[PDB]
Amino acid sequence: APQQINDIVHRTITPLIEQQKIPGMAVAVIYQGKPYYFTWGYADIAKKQPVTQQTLFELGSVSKTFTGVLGGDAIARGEIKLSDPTTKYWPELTAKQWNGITLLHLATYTAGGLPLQVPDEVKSSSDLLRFYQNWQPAWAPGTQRLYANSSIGLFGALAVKPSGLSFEQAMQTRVFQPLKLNHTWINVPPAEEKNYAWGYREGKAVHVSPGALDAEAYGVKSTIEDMARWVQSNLKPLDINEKTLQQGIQLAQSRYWQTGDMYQGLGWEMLDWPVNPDSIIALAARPVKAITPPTPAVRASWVHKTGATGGFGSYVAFIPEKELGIVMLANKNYPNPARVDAAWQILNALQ
Repeated sequence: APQQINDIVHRTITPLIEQQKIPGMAVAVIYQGKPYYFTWGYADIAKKQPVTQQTLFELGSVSKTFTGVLGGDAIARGEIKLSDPTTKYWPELTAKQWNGITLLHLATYTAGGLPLQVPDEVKSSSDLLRFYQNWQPAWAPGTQRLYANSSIGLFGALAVKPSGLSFEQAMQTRVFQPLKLNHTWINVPPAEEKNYAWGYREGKAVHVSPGALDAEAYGVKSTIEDMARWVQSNLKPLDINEKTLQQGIQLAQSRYWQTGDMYQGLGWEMLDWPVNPDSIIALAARPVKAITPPTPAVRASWVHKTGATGGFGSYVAFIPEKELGIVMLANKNYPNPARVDAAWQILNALQ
C-alpha cells in the first residue's frame, strides 16, 4: 500500500488490537476507489490459524445492510412498496395493532417498539406469527425509533415473498452473485470451514447460534475482500450493471427519518459529512422526525453500520463524495466507540 495508508492503518489498528485484546483482525481501506488490505493475529487461536484475506468473519448486524439493499432491489423490481401495509405480505397477521404499520416502519425500526431480539423460544413459522400477533406496541407507528432485529428481520422475510425465493436464495441470486461476493455466506459451506474464524467471548471460541430471522438480521459471514467489494458497490452504485440492484443500493442510502444528527436508511445509517466524530445502551428509544419525502442518497455523507455477534465485532464506514471507505472485521465483540474512533482516525487522515 502507499506508505500514507500503511502508516495510518498500522499506527491506529495495532494499539487498538493491544488495548482491546482482539485475537484477530482484518481491515480494508478503499482509497480513490481501490482496496488495500491488512491482517493481524489469529482466526483460530488453538489451531494457530492466522487471519488472512480469505478468513470469514461473522458480520453480525452489518448483515442488515445486505437486507436493506435486497429490500431496495425488491422495491426497484416492483415486487414490494415500502408504503405497503405489512398485512399485504402476511395476511395472517390479523391483530389490530398492525393496522397502519408499513414495510417502511419495519425496515427502519419505527413500527412502535418491536423488540431488539426475537425470543429464543420462537422457532417455527407458527411461533413467529404468534410472536408478532401478541406483540403490543408502546407507540404509534412512525413516531419513535428502537433498533430491533425483530423489525428489520421481518422486513427482510416479507420483502422476498413475492419473489418466490427463500431469503437466502434471493440474497445469493440478487445481491451476492451480481456483485461477485463469492465468499459471502448466510450458511458457511463445509468446503469453506477451513477459513471460518472462531469468535472469542470471555476467552471461549464461539460461533453465532441459529435463531429466528437470523439470516435477515445478523447472519452473514464474509471475507475482508468481499466486504471491500461491498463498500465499493455502495460507494459507486452507478457502476453496477444490474439495474434494480443499482437502484436498491441507492434506496438503502436514502434518508427516511432523522434522530439528532443521524438519518436512518435501509440497514445503512448516515450523517452529513463532515461529521463531528463525537456525533458518531441495551435499549435506546428516540423520537424520529419523518423526512417527507426521503432524501435520495447524499454523496456528502458518513455512511456506516456497526455489527456484533457474541464473538465478533465489525464496522463499515464510507464517504461517497470522497470515494473513501473502511471495513474493520474482528473476532471479538469490542466496544463500538473504539471502532468508530479508529475508523475516523484513518478516514480523516486520508480524506
